Amino acid sequence: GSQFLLSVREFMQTRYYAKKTIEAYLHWITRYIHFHNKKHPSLMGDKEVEEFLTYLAVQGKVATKTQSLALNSLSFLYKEILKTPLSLEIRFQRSQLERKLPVVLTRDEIRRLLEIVDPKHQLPIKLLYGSGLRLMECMRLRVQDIDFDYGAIRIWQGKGGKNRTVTLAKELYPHLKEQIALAKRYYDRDLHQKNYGGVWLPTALKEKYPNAPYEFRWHYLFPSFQLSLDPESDVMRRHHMNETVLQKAVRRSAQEAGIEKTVTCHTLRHSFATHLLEVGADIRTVQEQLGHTDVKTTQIYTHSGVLSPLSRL
Amino acid sequence: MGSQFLLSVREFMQTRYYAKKTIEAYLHWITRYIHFHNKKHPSLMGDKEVEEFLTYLAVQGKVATKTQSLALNSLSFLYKEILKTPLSLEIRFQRSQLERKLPVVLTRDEIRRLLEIVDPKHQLPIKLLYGSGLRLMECMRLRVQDIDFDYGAIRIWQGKGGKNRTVTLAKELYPHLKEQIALAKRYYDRDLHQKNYGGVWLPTALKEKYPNAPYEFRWHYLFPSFQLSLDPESDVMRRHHMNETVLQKAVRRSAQEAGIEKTVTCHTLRHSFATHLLEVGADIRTVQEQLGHTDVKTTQIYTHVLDRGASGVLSPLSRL
Amino acid sequence: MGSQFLLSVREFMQTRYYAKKTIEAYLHWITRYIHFHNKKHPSLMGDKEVEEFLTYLAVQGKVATKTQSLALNSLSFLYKEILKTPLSLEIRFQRSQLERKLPVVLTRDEIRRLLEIVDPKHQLPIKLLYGSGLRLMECMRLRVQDIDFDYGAIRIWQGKGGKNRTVTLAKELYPHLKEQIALAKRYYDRDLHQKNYGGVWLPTALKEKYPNAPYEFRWHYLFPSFQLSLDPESDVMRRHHMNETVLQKAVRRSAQEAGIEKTVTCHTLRHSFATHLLEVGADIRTVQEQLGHTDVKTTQIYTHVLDRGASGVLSPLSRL
Amino acid sequence: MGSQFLLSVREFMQTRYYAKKTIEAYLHWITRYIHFHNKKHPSLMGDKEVEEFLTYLAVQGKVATKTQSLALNSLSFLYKEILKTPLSLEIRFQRSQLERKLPVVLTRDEIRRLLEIVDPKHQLPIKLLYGSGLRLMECMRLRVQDIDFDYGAIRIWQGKGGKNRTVTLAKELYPHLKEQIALAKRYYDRDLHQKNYGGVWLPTALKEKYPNAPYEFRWHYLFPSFQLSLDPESDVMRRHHMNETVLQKAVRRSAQEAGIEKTVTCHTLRHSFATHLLEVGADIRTVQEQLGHTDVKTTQIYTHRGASGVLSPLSRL
DNA sequence: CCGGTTATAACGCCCGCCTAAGGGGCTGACA
DNA sequence: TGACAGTCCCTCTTGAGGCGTTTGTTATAACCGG
DNA sequence: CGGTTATAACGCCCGCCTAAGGGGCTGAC
DNA sequence: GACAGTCCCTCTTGAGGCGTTTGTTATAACCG
Repeated sequence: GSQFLLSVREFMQTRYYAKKTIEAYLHWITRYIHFHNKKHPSLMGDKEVEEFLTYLAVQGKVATKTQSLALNSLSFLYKEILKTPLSLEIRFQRSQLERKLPVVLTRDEIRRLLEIVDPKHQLPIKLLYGSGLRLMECMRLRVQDIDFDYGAIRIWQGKGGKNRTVTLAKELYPHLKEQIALAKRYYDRDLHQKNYGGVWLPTALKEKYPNAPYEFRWHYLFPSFQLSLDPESDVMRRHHMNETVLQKAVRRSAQEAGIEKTVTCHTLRHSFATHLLEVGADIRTVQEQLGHTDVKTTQIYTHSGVLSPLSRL
Repeated sequence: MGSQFLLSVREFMQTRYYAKKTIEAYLHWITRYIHFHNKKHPSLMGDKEVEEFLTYLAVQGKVATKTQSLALNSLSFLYKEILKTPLSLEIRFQRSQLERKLPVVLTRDEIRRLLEIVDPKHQLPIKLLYGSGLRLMECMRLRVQDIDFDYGAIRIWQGKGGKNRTVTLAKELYPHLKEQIALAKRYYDRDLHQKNYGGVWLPTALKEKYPNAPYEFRWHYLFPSFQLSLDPESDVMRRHHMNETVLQKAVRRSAQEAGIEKTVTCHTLRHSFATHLLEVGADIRTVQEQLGHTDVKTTQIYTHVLDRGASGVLSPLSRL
Repeated sequence: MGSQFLLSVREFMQTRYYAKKTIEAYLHWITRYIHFHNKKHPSLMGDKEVEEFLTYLAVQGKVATKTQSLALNSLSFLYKEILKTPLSLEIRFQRSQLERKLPVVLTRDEIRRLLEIVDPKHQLPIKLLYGSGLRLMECMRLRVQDIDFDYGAIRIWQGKGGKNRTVTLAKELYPHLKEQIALAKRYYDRDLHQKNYGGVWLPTALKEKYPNAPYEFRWHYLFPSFQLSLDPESDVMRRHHMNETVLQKAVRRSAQEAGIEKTVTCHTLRHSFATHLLEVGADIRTVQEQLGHTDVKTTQIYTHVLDRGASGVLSPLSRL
Repeated sequence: MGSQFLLSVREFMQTRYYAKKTIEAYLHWITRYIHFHNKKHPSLMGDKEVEEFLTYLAVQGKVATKTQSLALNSLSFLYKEILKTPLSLEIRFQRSQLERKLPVVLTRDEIRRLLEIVDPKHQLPIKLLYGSGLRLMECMRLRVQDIDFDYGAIRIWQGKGGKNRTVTLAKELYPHLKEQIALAKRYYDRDLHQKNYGGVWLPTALKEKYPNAPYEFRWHYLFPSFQLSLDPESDVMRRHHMNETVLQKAVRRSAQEAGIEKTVTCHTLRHSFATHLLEVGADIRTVQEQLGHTDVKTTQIYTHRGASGVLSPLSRL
């Protein structure tokens, strides 16, 4: 029943799996049992699995990566939940759709992209390229996260609960300060509200620093024009800018300039890494800016002039 | 006003000489554990109940993986030591808790600005946090004997085994230090004779090493409390160092009045000590030595904002 | 003559397209395994016998942990694939076979001195080992199509999946290369018509990708053998590259006559390529690219003798 | 057959490729453990009998804390790897008291004077122990091809724990080295023409892979002995390398024939190498690499008054 | 044109198998 | 008569080395009824 | 003095404690 | 009424270390 899926969700939350990971796994576990007439996975195994996966490939045109997530979700279910791991030989129809090469803009392309973009989104997207931030990393920024004493930005808890310090483009200082000032206004106004629970804080932080939620420094850098009503603990707070809006903002502006390469937020991040490299920065330097734990990962972001030693003999 | 059980645990621990902060910590998760199962006795519960509690903290409780981990540390003790019936849970952890906070340092100006507001008799220990990078409790647990005027340094004793470290000491603080060692003897003299006074607190290994040590000024705290207190692990009166919470509150409000916008705590002063030493050209191994880092990687974090920021990596946006 | 069993295994493998050197290797440890149990059938033996053999190698046999490990790799195959009855041994290893050899490079003078003695028709491939740092078999398996005169480089295809790498090419070798591609077509023409010739060997994935490829000069080896040979995985005649053992013997004796005292092998030439690039100031990531290293740590070994030796670390004896 | 059980333990370990010295160490403690009790089988024993032997080592044994530790591990090995029945982690026993004396470290002038009253017969070897921080056996096992004159360096093959490394060399020794090599060349040229000369000894099964290697000069030891030996395995004679023990006392005597009241031995020359490099400003990781430590944290235990010279940041405010 | 479930891309970094070497010899048909 | 090449051989090693990755976790990009 | 013991030294992840940073109450001056 | 407090807490950790006789592998020190 729907009580088994809830127990799986609880298991994962205790083991502190990422939220997105839980949704991903659940979704594939869900439409797995859904595939079969909702028959309990405990009464199934390798056989039923190597069918769902093949069902995803064929008559599903699922992407090779998509199939992979599913494979892992299922494997998780059978190893961690029902302590009875699948076999490593499960043969199934592997997808065919080959992932298109990572799109990477060019100086002038980006230069023109940052043009036809309304000021309402100029700063955010400039941070995505100027400091190679991820979409949500940029959207979750907080006033205290911007360091003017050193040209840098503190990215707290990025993908996989890792903190990092990234570079900032000095030229944005005036823009940033203005943006902060803009956020200060909403703060000064929202402070005097019948039901303002201040800014949302990471896991049980409001309990440790009950005052933090009402301190400006903890407030989002890019807040929304209105206010929201937080379901948990019926209170209102000023949530941050909408991701989706920024996502299409960059998509449209990308069209309103030419560039027929299908450019999105993460492609601006790729450009950041690519451009730093083309200027001579060291790979490990780029690695640290992106937050990769190992250079070998960054090397998959680098896809002559050497005179043969024989010639110097 | 608390349960007879909690009181028995607190005493069990005080006998094994567990740290004060450990007792407070473990107890807190134990009572929270108990009051979650409606005062049911913990000896009647086991893994099942512990996991239900941990899950509780994790999901609606929204606690952090590390705090849930401490909770499990408490309950594990409660069952391994007290109640000789160890747990058998599987810490199928996921997220790694080696991830330190991103240091936030104050500009030399913000520090000057801070010290201007920190009222007297509060700034000697505060100037030591920044001047010697001491950690809050290393400062509070300093002993007269620890200040070295000959070589201008302070000796910090961390952990047992006689492990120590010698940090730098600002000489423009000697007269202030002398006034303190004096104020210290001013209490030591009026206390040496009270037949309550059991002498200054001292680590078991030391107290037995130099049985007379607890009564010699040399071993007395540099920043003594305004009054005598009762040592919970021996039930005798002795003079404890000033309450650390005092400085924590002090620093926080002083910065608030000083008009500093970024959060300022004792740690902050220590971070600033490290960063400023680096900015002047000190070698990381040196700064590593000054702090107590046994691994340079730890010390290296203070390096990032420097050469991992604008001054070290030029933003691609700064070009085209 | 050898056993009918060994012959069956050799064929089992040749069908799964296992590498030639793999077959020779696995077979060698299998026959040695068999002849150790007095030629008893391996299907009648199991873990017990395998472990007794491994122990034999280890102990009086005095073999190296890695070679004993390959032996276990062979037997594991012999039981997992052929004889569907997998082993169940515990590789309770102990040495850590990640420990690469300490590279030994030749001075630019010793290399000049070497090339002087290496007779003609032997030095084009040898000059490629040093001139482009190629690995012996990457050199022997080069194809006409792989030499790029426009950009002065060579394309090396390692592993399947279409994985490759582009190395530098000494331009003072163009005319020599042209003579070779010619000599290659001189064989390609006289062979294209023999109704034996099945074309040049080609990776399964490729051969099926471009079914005509085996017959176009483009895909033919740059250093063809003096005569046609029979492909064991398809039983057809084709022209293979020159036998690598030829160069191995060549280099070895040429250095001997050249009066070079240190051991010289093909690897040696590759090591020298790397070191010399570094000495001239090339960046390790670059040299890493030139070789096929996926991890700089590998490339870094060539750095040690440089800045980890006298020129980088001054011996304390050199002072007092 | 008790001596057979010990032989099976030795075989177990050799297959799992434990170091030779490790096998001897473990065996020796396993041996005098069962020896402790009337030679009774360890399979019929456990925590109880163990926490007695160890206590027996401490008390009425005055065994060094480290010595006790090795024993504890040897025993634990026996009960975990051999008789798959691991001891408990609570085994309480009398811990030793003898505190290891601080690592002795000479000084520039001390070493300077030490290298003086040493006969030329041992001047080069000991100079390598300090000049390149080599370990005793590392220096004694050197081979002609191991010295790199093109770059000031020495290739130390398979040092402690099967690890290879490249260490620095003192250029000034080039002439001495070449002379020493020339000296070894003479013995080689003479020994080559011998009725039963199996050439130089090679590492594990190397002579089978390179049957000619044993007769190549480059593979011959740098510091050979004046005579020849008769290798038990494969009845043949070869020129083994200089005697360790002789060098060990050589450095001990010369240490006395100077002054130096600190009890100086070979590894103390190595400590000096690390210490001196550090005192000159070399980076710790640099020293780490020269010694062969896999982690700096180990080398940091080689960096233990004066003036820190660190001006307090408060003073610069 | 929009929010919400999807679908995919991206980060994650060890080691189990397989594949290169380096040697000494050994046959042939060949200048 | 010999130096050389062999899809050579070998019951010869590995002081030999490297490719490969859809059984892991966690983001952003994209699809598609009101 | 050499064959045996004794014992330095390399090894380097993470379990279990301990230290913080915060509001707030309160009892001796 | 400020204010320090072996304060209090059924606060938490955007918190951080110490510690290390239950591993291996060398060299140094014993004694007949």
